[PDB]
Amino acid sequence: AREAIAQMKAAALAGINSRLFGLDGNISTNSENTERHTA
Amino acid sequence: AREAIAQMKAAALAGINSRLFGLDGNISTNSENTERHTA
Repeated sequence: AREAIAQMKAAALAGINSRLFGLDGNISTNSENTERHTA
Repeated sequence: AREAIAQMKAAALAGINSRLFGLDGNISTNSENTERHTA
């Protein structure tokens, strides 16, 4: 049975790419403006 | 789910330009006259 177990564990895991990062929360698509308006 | 949440938050915010200023109240299109009239 020691063989058959390892065959199961290996058969049920393939293609799963770990990729320890998820996604970052910090977005900056465009920097902050910091300018004014007048008439 | 930790991935899917961040995808939502990033998908629902794009193009919004912060622009921390609104508009100024002080207008001066033409300076104050301070002159008189007579006959």
